[PDB]
Amino acid sequence: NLTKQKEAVNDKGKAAVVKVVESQAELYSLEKNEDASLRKLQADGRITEEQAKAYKEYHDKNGGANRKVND
Repeated sequence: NLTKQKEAVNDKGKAAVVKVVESQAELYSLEKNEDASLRKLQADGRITEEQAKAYKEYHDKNGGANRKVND
């Protein structure tokens, strides 16, 4: 039951950050055409391990499992 109508020129923080990681990765599967994401976007280094690791914690909770954000 949480919605957001506000906007920001650059980013908002853990929301926009995670959101760009998820959305960016989401494509990884789209483009990539396989799966995973984090380790890979990171692999390419788009998102360093600063936010990505944070995301790894967001999804996996640092589980280390693949997919994380994709399909």
